[PDB]
Amino acid sequence: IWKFQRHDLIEEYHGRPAAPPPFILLSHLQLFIKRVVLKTPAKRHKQLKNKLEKNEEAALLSWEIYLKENYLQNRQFQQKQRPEQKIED
Amino acid sequence: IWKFQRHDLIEEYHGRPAAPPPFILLSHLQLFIKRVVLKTPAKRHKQLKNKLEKNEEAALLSWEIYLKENYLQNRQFQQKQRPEQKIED
Repeated sequence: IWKFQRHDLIEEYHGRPAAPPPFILLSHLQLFIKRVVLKTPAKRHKQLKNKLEKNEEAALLSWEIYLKENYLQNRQFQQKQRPEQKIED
Repeated sequence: IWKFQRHDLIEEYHGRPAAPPPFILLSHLQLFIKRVVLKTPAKRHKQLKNKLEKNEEAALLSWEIYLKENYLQNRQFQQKQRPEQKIED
């Protein structure tokens, strides 16, 4: 639960500028003077959310399918090593 | 034990009128003036004790036998799935 709760602190504290709370009041206005120039919420997406290039995605997804079939042969072998399967055998 | 003890509080507190203990003294006499008119203890049975109509009882007991044979085939199957039966097999 604390492992699950641990992410909720970091999403608050990452996507937030490094100003101290005496200096966080300036950044409260920094996004308002921006909307005297801007008009649409299209500033930035400082989320985790890592988009990938096309030639790297197939450079990862080919690697992961190869690791899936390596895993699936283990559970298929670990099922055969369970002795209650062998009595059924 | 507390699950078993839990019913003994409710049988006391259900079959008893809703008068507060300043007003429970009136209901102490309400059943006595009744026996200046009545003579036999045949007032009411405010117990759990739900009697059923005849066409609803067969509307329940046909449903329960069907659920019994559904249960009995499970334990007969769960006995066969126990591995110590399979070594006897």
